[PDB]
Amino acid sequence: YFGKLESKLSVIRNLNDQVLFIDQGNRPLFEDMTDSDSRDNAPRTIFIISMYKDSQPRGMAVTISVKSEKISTLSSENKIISFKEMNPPDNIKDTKSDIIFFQRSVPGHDNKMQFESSSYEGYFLCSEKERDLFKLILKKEDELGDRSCMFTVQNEDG
Repeated sequence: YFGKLESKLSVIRNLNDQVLFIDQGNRPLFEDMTDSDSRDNAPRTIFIISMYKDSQPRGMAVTISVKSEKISTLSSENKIISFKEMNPPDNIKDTKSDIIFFQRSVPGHDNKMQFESSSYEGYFLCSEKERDLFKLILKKEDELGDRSCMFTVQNEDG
């Protein structure tokens, strides 16, 4: 079971220092910081990362949420990325949750972070180039070390 401990406003960057944002179609994408749309994208680059106490410690249990009038929360339900129309909850009774990810440092690189789905073991948040877009996806990572599934997390107050 999980209990919410604290929340922080955060900026998430991929392996190429592109910044995670939510586009108008509610899709999580990565922008170059010289992107001509970076002015309009700015409010949608701020994420609420909530950290949870976990009765079965497996990594740092977090939810990733966005505020746009209402708060929505990243979900790995059905092994795809989506947003649930929910605030991060105070408590979660089960040991796995489609909105809980395990955040862990990369070996030898304490600043680089990976996010594993707590509901689908072996599935990680990753950045993937798809045509001209860079998308946040959920990907089954057999072997770790893929830098495309490594991020840095910057606190808005830090």
